[PDB]
Amino acid sequence: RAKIPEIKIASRKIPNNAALKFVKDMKIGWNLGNTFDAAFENPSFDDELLYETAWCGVKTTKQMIDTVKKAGFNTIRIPVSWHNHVTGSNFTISKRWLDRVQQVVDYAMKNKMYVIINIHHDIMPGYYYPNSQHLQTSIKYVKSIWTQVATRFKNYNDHLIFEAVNQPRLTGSRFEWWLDMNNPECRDAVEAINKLNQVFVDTVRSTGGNNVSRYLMVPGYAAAPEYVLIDEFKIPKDSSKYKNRIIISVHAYRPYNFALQAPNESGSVSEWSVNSEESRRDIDYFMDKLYDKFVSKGIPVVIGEFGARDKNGNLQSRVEFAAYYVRAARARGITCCWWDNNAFYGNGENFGLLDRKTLKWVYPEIVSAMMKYAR
Ligand SMILES: OC[C@H]1O[C@@H](O[C@H]2[C@H](O)[C@@H](O)[C@H](O[C@H]3[C@H](O)[C@@H](O)[C@H](O[C@H]4[C@H](O)[C@@H](O)[C@H](O)O[C@@H]4CO)O[C@@H]3CO)O[C@@H]2CO)[C@H](O)[C@@H](O)[C@@H]1O
Repeated sequence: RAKIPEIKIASRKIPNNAALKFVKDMKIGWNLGNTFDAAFENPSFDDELLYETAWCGVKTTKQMIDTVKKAGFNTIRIPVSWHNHVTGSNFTISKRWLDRVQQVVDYAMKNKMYVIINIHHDIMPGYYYPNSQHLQTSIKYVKSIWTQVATRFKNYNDHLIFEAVNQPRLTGSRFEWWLDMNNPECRDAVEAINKLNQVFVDTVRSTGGNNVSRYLMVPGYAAAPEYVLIDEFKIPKDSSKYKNRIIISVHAYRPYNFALQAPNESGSVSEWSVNSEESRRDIDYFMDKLYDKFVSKGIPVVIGEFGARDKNGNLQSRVEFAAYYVRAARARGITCCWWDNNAFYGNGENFGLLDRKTLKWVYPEIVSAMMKYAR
C-alpha cells in the first residue's frame, strides 16, 4: 500500500565500546503503550489489575510478545504507572500488581528481548514531583519504588534495563513542556531531576546481584533532548565497577506538527516527505546535538519513545517518516522505540501498529520501513 524509500544517510563514527554495542544490539523497540502505564482516579472496577486493560482494552499475552519479536523488534519497553498501586506511608507496591508486571517481563525475557521498565504517569505532588517543595517526598518515592522493583528483578540478566522515570516535569504550568533557564522555578526543577536521578542510581546499585552493573536509563526535564543538552544536566555518579552503564533517555515525536500534534489543531500537518528538508530538519537537529554531546564521546543514548499518529490515512508519509527517523538514529549510533498504544481510530492519539485483539499488524508497511534500517 506504500513504498518504502531508499534512505541515504552516511554513518557517523561510533566509538567501539560495550555500551554502544549494547545499544546497537537492542536494534529497535516496541512500547507496550497505554497498558501498565494507564493511570487515573476513581476506577469503576474493583480489581486493580484491570488498569492493564483500561486504555488498551486487551490483556497482554505471551503470544502477543512473540508476535512483536517475530516482526523484528528486539526491545520491549514496558511503561508502568505505580501510584494507583501503592499503599501506606512508604509506598508499598501491591503484590498482585508487581507479580503481573513480572509475568509480562518474563514473556519478553523468554523471547531473549531487551526489556525497559520505568516509573511512568506518576508525576504529581505526593509521588514523583521535581521541585524543592515536594523534593523530600519525591526522594522517598523514588527510593521506595526502585528498592521494591529492583529487588524483585535483581537476578534478571542485563537484557533488563531500568529507566528512572518517564517525563519528569512540572505539570499544569507554562513550564510543563518548556523551560526558561533564567527563571529560578525552572532551574530548581532541573536540579531536582538531577538529585532524583542520583537517588535512583544509588538505590538500584545498593540492592546487589545484577543490579550492581545493569544498564540504567535517565532522562532530563520532560525527557526532552533539549534538557539533557543543557549544561545543567548531570549524568549521575555510578558506583558500578563496570564503566559507562548510564544511558541517556530522550523522547522525540518530531517534527511535532506532523508526528504528535492532533490533526484537528491548527498547525497540524499530515504530510511528511523524505525529499523535503522541512520534514527532515527537526529529526536531524536533535539527533546531531545528542551525537555531539554523548554518542561521539562514547555515552549511550536511547530514544525510548517516538512515533507518528495516523492523520486520516497518511500511510505513505508515516512510512517515509519511520524509515528516515530510524536510519537517522542508527547512523548516529542511537536506537529507537515506537510508541504503540493499540489505538487506531477515534479522537485519540492513534499510534497503534499491532491490533492486539487479532495479533495482526494494521500497518506492516511502517514496521517494514523501520526494520529496513534498524540493524
Ligand atoms: O484512550 C485511553 C486514554 O488515552 C489517554 O491518552 C494517552 C495517549 O493515548 C497516549 O498515546 C499517551 O502516550 C504518551 C506517553 O505516555 C508519554 O510518555 C509521552 O507523552 C507526550 C505527551 O502526551 C505530549 O503531550 C507531549 O507534548 O509529549 C510527550 C512526549 O514528548 O508520549 C506519548 C504520546 O503522547 O499518553 C496519554 C495519557 O497521558 C487519554 O488522556 C485518556 O483520556 C484516554 O482515556
